[PDB]
Amino acid sequence: NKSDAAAKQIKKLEEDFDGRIGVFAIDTGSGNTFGYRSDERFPLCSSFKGFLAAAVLERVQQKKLDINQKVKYESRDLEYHSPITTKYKGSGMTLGDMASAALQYSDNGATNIIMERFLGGPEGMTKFMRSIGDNEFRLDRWELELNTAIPGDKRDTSTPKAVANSLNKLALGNVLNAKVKAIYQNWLKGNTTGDARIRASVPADWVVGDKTGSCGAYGTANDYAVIWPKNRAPLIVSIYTTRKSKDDKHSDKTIAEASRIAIQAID
Ligand SMILES: *[B@@]1([O])OC2=C(C([O])=O)[C]=[C][C]=C2[C][C]1[N]C(=O)[C][C]1[C][C][C]([N][C][C][N])[C][C]1
Repeated sequence: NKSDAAAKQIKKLEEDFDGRIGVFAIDTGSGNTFGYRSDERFPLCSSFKGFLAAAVLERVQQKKLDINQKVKYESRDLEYHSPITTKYKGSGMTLGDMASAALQYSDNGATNIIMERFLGGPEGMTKFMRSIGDNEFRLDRWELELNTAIPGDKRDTSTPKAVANSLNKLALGNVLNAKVKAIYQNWLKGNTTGDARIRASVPADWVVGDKTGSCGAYGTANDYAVIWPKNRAPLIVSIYTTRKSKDDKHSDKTIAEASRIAIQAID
């Protein structure tokens, strides 16, 4: 009835904003979990970029790639929302810097370049996720078409549970070795776009790594995080939202509140 009470709370919250909220949370110290609509499908939006970064680091680890190799794209027509890659179009970027821009700034050019050259496209991204035991994740399209968030569309979706389980494996588990993992954790911690989402649901002095998504259609937006409370094992939180009408705007406050409720549920 802790879990029952939190379910009712998320249900009211999703009704209050005429939308749908999916949650999965884990306390890695007790093993307690909480889920609401945790097996239902929600658009990934840019949230997959967090996993794209992990896939890059795994290639470096397999010695298929060098973290400091220069990636040049001087002639490319860069995607909308390429703030970092545009700045370095002239000089190029290291792969590592390009991967962390994709994560930390949600950079679309970084994303597509990496998928084109190193990861084997949406199909390759999906393969990477299957390789770590994630059978829900699917990436079907490239940026920016993957953000359409059409009601009923299963392209470019996962479930709140699969996302949480995967971030657990990547950030805290053993897919990456201890050196490579440390880099990945530092990339998540440095994320710039999540101040009003999961980070807003915990104390400022806790350490948080996260990746957001904002589709910009159908009120669809999300966030996942690893949270290190002071003197406590880490928490994993995965929050996904959609809303009913195309023109609806996402709700950062709803995401933060759902995180608060999920965190209470496992405590
Ligand atoms: B994406 O899903 O992630 C992303 C975020 C985020 O992660 O929350 C912020 C800014 C851009 C992006 C890129 C990806 N999304 C898009 O390309 C569409 C997005 C949605 C509408 C816009 N909102 C900014 C002010 N309204 C920005 C583009």
